[PDB]
Amino acid sequence: QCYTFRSECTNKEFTVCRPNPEEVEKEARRTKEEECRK
Repeated sequence: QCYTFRSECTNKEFTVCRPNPEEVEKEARRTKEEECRK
């Protein structure tokens, strides 16, 4: 399951391809937070 999401805090668009949606939900929040924090 590939998942596209763009963080406002960097202006970059991310696409995360993980075999589990269980993995994707982590990769989804952690990226967006790390851009709005770092």
